[PDB]
Amino acid sequence: GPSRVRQNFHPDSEAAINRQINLELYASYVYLSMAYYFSRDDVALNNFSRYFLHQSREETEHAEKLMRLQNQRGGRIRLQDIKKPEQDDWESGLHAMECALLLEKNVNQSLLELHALASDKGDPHLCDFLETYYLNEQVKSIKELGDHVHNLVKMGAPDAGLAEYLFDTHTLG
Amino acid sequence: GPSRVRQNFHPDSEAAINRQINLELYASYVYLSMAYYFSRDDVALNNFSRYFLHQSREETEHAEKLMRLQNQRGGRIRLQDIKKPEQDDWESGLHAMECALLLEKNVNQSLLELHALASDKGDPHLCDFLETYYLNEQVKSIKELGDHVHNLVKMGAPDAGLAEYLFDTHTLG
Amino acid sequence: GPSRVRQNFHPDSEAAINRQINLELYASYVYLSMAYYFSRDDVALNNFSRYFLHQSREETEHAEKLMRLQNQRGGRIRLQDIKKPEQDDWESGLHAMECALLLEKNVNQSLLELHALASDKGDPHLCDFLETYYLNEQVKSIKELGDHVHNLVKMGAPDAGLAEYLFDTHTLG
Amino acid sequence: GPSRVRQNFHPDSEAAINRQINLELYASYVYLSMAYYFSRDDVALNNFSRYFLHQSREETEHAEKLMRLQNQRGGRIRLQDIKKPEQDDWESGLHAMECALLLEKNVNQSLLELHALASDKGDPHLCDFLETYYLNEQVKSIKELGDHVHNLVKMGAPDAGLAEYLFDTHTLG
Amino acid sequence: GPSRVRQNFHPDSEAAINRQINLELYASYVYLSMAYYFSRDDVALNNFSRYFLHQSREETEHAEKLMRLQNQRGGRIRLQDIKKPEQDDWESGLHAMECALLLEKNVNQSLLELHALASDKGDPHLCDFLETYYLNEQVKSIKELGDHVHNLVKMGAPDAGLAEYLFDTHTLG
Amino acid sequence: GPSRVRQNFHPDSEAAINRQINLELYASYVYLSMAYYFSRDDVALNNFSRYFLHQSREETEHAEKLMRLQNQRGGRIRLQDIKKPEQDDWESGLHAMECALLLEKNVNQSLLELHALASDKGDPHLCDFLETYYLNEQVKSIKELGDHVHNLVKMGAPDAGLAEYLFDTHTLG
Ligand SMILES: [Cl-]
Ligand SMILES: [Cl-]
Ligand SMILES: [Cl-]
Ligand SMILES: [Cl-]
Ligand SMILES: [Cl-]
Ligand SMILES: [Cl-]
Ligand SMILES: [Cl-]
Ligand SMILES: [Cl-]
Ligand SMILES: [Cl-]
Ligand SMILES: [Cl-]
Ligand SMILES: [Cl-]
Ligand SMILES: [Cl-]
Ligand SMILES: [Cl-]
Ligand SMILES: [Cl-]
Ligand SMILES: [Cl-]
Ligand SMILES: [Cl-]
Ligand SMILES: [Cl-]
Ligand SMILES: [Cl-]
Ligand SMILES: [Fe+2]
Ligand SMILES: [Fe+2]
Ligand SMILES: [Fe+2]
Ligand SMILES: [Fe+2]
Ligand SMILES: [Fe+2]
Ligand SMILES: [Fe+2]
Ligand SMILES: [Fe+2]
Ligand SMILES: [Fe+2]
Ligand SMILES: [Fe+2]
Ligand SMILES: [Fe+2]
Ligand SMILES: [Fe+2]
Ligand SMILES: [Fe+2]
Ligand SMILES: [Fe+2]
Ligand SMILES: [Fe+2]
Ligand SMILES: [Fe+2]
Ligand SMILES: [Fe+2]
Ligand SMILES: [Fe+2]
Ligand SMILES: [Fe+2]
Ligand SMILES: [Fe+2]
Ligand SMILES: [Fe+2]
Ligand SMILES: [Fe+2]
Ligand SMILES: [Fe+2]
Ligand SMILES: [Fe+2]
Ligand SMILES: [Fe+2]
Ligand SMILES: [Fe+2]
Ligand SMILES: [Fe+2]
Ligand SMILES: [Fe+2]
Ligand SMILES: [Fe+2]
Ligand SMILES: [Fe+2]
Ligand SMILES: [Fe+2]
Ligand SMILES: [Fe+2]
Ligand SMILES: [Fe+2]
Ligand SMILES: [Fe+2]
Ligand SMILES: [Fe+2]
Ligand SMILES: [Fe+2]
Ligand SMILES: [Fe+2]
Ligand SMILES: [Fe+2]
Ligand SMILES: [Fe+2]
Ligand SMILES: [Fe+2]
Ligand SMILES: [Fe+2]
Ligand SMILES: [Mg+2]
Ligand SMILES: [Mg+2]
Ligand SMILES: [Mg+2]
Ligand SMILES: [Mg+2]
Ligand SMILES: [Mg+2]
Ligand SMILES: [Mg+2]
Ligand SMILES: [Mg+2]
Ligand SMILES: [Mg+2]
Ligand SMILES: [Mg+2]
Ligand SMILES: [Mg+2]
Ligand SMILES: [Mg+2]
Ligand SMILES: [Mg+2]
Repeated sequence: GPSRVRQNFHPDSEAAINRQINLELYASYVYLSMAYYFSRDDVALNNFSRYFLHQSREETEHAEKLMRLQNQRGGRIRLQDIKKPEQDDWESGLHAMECALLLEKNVNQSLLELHALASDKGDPHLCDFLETYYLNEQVKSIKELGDHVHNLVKMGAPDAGLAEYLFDTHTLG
Repeated sequence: GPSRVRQNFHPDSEAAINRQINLELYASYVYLSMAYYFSRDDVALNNFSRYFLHQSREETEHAEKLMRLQNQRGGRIRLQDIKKPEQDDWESGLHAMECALLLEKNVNQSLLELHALASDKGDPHLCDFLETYYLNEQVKSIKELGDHVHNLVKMGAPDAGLAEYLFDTHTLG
Repeated sequence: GPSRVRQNFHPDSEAAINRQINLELYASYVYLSMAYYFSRDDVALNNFSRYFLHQSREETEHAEKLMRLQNQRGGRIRLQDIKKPEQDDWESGLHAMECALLLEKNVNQSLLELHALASDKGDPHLCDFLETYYLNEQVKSIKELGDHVHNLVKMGAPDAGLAEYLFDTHTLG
Repeated sequence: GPSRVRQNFHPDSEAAINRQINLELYASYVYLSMAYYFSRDDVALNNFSRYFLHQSREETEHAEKLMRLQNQRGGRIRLQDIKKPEQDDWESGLHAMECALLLEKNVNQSLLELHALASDKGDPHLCDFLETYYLNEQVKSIKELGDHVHNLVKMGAPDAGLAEYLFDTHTLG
Repeated sequence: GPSRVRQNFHPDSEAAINRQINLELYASYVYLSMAYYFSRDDVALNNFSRYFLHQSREETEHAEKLMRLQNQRGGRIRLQDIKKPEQDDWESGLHAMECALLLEKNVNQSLLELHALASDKGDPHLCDFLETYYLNEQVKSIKELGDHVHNLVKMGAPDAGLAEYLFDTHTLG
Repeated sequence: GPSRVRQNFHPDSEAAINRQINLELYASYVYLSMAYYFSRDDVALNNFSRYFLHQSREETEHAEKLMRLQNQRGGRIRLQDIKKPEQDDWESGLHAMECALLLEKNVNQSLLELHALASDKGDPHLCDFLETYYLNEQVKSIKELGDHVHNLVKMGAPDAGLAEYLFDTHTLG
């Protein structure tokens, strides 16, 4: 007996949404780890910290909107463990930005695969949901991180003593 | 070479704080799961949903304050996987409240063990931190959940058709 | 079957809290008696009256916070008779202040014994409660009464005709 | 040597006023006990709690106005022990309301006896005081408690699971 | 004959409080010296000056609260000479920050010893006072100085010509 | 190599300014000691306390303006120990006022000697500085203390029981 609300919602889509929820919660956790790296006494870049904390909270938002979608369409949320990030020590502001850029591209690829599945299953509601709330958000995020990586590289991060300090106070501040 | 800030901070305390961070993030995840259970089309108790979502966000706050403490004292945050909750289907408003009460008592026991360790290691800063921000918060939470469980039981939840509906709109609304 | 909320709360602590509730209600009654002594036609020191009435209402506050604590921790309030004060006729403003100082020191000693018991029973929540809401309040009260006793003594109370009158209007007014 | 203010004030009236002061303080204590019964984790009817706490504070007001009267007329306040209430466990919202109704009728009977004594002693000031501040207050209180008892009985308290809960939130809230 | 207010206050605690008052006044003097070093014509880092002047005034606050505590508990303040700071010429912004960090750790160690003494003498009021007003303040101060030292080191202070100038205007400004 | 700013500033003036800085810090410490004497439980003259605390803070101001002058003129501040006051127990309000008057006259004599030195060294900037900020301030302070001493003497301090009490509340309040 399916949910009384379910219509045109393929089980494969339901499962792929559960996988995406986990990936968004994972991304939130990565950014939380980065936020607290930058508030270490031996790093102390408070605007890098604030930037990644904000990104962490945005990813939780991305997870919740997918959870809401699952309920709206009559699917059933199935949560899984949230894996720990690949590092606790993120090495530098530049390295954290590079890792965030890679993460965002990986999440983007997942979203594009989800869109292809929704298209294959003739689910225009799901296609529109991804286009409206996810795909452009990802493109903007990737572009912003690319901008930040370029400036940090050009400024001489991480080894040039003034580079991350000045980027912290003038770009992220 | 210890952190330049570290003073009177035992490695066992540092490790126990890392364990507590994981437990608080776990509690956040349990409450997030409960929040979205109550917005299922076949449950649809929107104030139970809002109540647990608020609890979820409070637990993230508890995790972050411990992460901040670790940095302030010169310890190093070590994150671990956040285990999935024990259930996706929380059965009823009463059952969710009972599970939350058990969770809060378990977290409390962990905090009391942490306080005993801090006392044993002569760390009054850590003892005060737990007393100021954690122990009374836990006592208030446990009491509130106890109140809610009692009322739901007396009203005839979960089988009495009006009980969870009326509790949703008059206690949690 | 203990309360569903009870945790780390020793029966000896529960009983000592009941004893403390009675002592706070007793102190409220002593100060109420003093308040109405000072509004006798043959005493007529209206600011001494107001001062002790305020102290009486504060002690009721101290009793209620302990009653709340008992409920929060899952103990059961057990009330006893509130003994009448040792006098109806408090003799003078100076004598009332001296009696209040002795009362406050006695209540303080009780609170210190309660703190020692809570420490012995490894109850940091109860220890913190006493430190946060009781111990400093007592130290401030004892100091204030000491100040008042000194000034009244130096001014020549109770026999110097102007002393209590002027203290009433310039310190307590 | 009587008070310089005393006039037309019989010793029997003075003594009966002292007895009434004790009865009003007793009633305050009964209602304080009831207030904290309703905030137990296994009762948790917060508007019953608030209702009885308010009644407790009103009774203290009734005691103080009699204490003031004693001073105004030149009598001497004589305080006695405040007996503990007959119960700590008040069983149910309905039972507490029934006990409060009985208490109010008993206090009323005492006030009517005091009025009869004042009449016998030709004390119109005391008669007017009781009529102005006590007798109608009692009639209103008894009527209100009667209303509450009737509704709770009709609703099926204490055994009907929704009755006290709904009365708490819709009459007392 | 002890003070009329004194209770549960050991002579060893009284003496240790006098020693702590002197140490706080000493710390105030060190920071005053640093403040005026940075306004020399050949140093001229006005935000380093303002930062240390603020720290100096905070230490006077720490001294006064201990002086107040001594009076509140019935001890007797015993002042001693305030020793001059170890240097008049503080060499650089980085060196001043390093010296301040060492000073704060030394004051912290003193406060931890005072807390251990208060614990040994069963003085929970004094323990709470130190925890409430001193211990967390010290942890925050040490962390802040650690952050500042790290940034100055990374930026290339004191020899890199732009480092202290830019830190002055962007962190301390 | 002198400071790039130094002009018409004799080494003897520089040294005399350092001596004056120490004397102003000493005066601050004397008044701080007096302030806390008057808040003892066995003295308890809160407006004497406030009066001397204000004087203490003014003396710190006098010290800082001389420190600023030293920097402005290109001299080098040389701090010395701040000697403890001659007493901890200041005996009475009258005695404290007499001691403050003597202190102010001594500081005045020092300032007059500094002015004579500045005149001898043809330093009109330093002469003007002392005249503008110090000499009239001292004359006003000495006059005020003289007024206070006279009133306290006439009122019968320290032995007349009402004198210091009434002066506290009507002159210093
Ligand atoms: Cl479907
Ligand atoms: Cl997994
Ligand atoms: Cl489609
Ligand atoms: Cl350590
Ligand atoms: Cl794991
Ligand atoms: Cl400790
Ligand atoms: Cl227990
Ligand atoms: Cl008894
Ligand atoms: Cl403990
Ligand atoms: Cl009469
Ligand atoms: Cl009796
Ligand atoms: Cl009549
Ligand atoms: Cl003692
Ligand atoms: Cl010394
Ligand atoms: Cl202790
Ligand atoms: Cl020169
Ligand atoms: Cl010296
Ligand atoms: Cl000249
Ligand atoms: Fe973003
Ligand atoms: Fe955002
Ligand atoms: Fe995302
Ligand atoms: Fe793993
Ligand atoms: Fe993202
Ligand atoms: Fe984004
Ligand atoms: Fe909560
Ligand atoms: Fe909240
Ligand atoms: Fe928590
Ligand atoms: Fe698992
Ligand atoms: Fe919790
Ligand atoms: Fe403690
Ligand atoms: Fe909570
Ligand atoms: Fe008070
Ligand atoms: Fe108050
Ligand atoms: Fe009290
Ligand atoms: Fe008795
Ligand atoms: Fe008290
Ligand atoms: Fe505390
Ligand atoms: Fe008090
Ligand atoms: Fe009423
Ligand atoms: Fe009312
Ligand atoms: Fe009444
Ligand atoms: Fe009895
Ligand atoms: Fe009544
Ligand atoms: Fe009549
Ligand atoms: Fe009438
Ligand atoms: Fe009433
Ligand atoms: Fe500071
Ligand atoms: Fe500050
Ligand atoms: Fe300090
Ligand atoms: Fe020396
Ligand atoms: Fe400090
Ligand atoms: Fe600080
Ligand atoms: Fe002045
Ligand atoms: Fe001033
Ligand atoms: Fe001066
Ligand atoms: Fe000396
Ligand atoms: Fe002066
Ligand atoms: Fe002055
Ligand atoms: Mg995955
Ligand atoms: Mg931050
Ligand atoms: Mg764990
Ligand atoms: Mg909702
Ligand atoms: Mg007792
Ligand atoms: Mg009055
Ligand atoms: Mg009776
Ligand atoms: Mg309540
Ligand atoms: Mg020392
Ligand atoms: Mg400046
Ligand atoms: Mg000198
Ligand atoms: Mg004061």
